[PDB]
Amino acid sequence: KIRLYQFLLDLLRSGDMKDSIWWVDKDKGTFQFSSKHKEALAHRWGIQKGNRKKMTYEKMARALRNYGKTGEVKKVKKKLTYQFSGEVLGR
DNA sequence: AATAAGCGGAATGGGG
DNA sequence: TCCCCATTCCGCTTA
Ligand code: NA
Repeated sequence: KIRLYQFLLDLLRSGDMKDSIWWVDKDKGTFQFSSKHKEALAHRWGIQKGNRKKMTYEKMARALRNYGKTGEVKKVKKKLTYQFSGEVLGR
């Protein structure tokens, strides 16, 4: 099954949900969610995963925080903004 | 207050 | 057994 960080990277590459997520500085790998349209993206993640409950941005961001220590995604000190690692971007 | 983002400990669930 | 990779729940903090 696809990992959350890969799902997000794939969306940014395809542009399928441009009103929910976008690059801020693509060369640096920083990206940001839409305040008003992030829940539709979270819903999509849960449906793709086949999860029992409806996915919310809160639960998706809880999973995102677990990447902080391994490094695939880190929180940036800007509203709704995160950053992929060089390793993730290179693959 | 209302609204919202951000946090993580802990319990629980996936699929090896 | 016991790690993988989350998901779900809850209470708290910060803006
Ligand atoms: Na967030």
